[PDB]
Amino acid sequence: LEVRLLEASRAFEVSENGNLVVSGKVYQWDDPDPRLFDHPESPTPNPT
Amino acid sequence: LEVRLLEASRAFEVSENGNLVVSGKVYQWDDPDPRLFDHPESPTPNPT
Repeated sequence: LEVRLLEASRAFEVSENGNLVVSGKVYQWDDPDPRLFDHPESPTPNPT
Repeated sequence: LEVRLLEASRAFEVSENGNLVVSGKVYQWDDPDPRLFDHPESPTPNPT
């Protein structure tokens, strides 16, 4: 698998024998926020 | 200027000092058709 990065466009492609496999945008998280990983309250109480 | 190609996605990218300037798609024209260059029906048939 060969992966090419386009830094300016924040784009990547994963190719296997010159055929597209994955595509998207990958970039660094400048300011991580721990609050993002707080568990959302479940819609079902499930008390029992 | 830096030109990067993504053959699988047929996408190119031009950048200057890391700032994207041009983006788009490019690929070899497999079967050119000379009909594509016949001059189109003129908007004004008889300018006279």
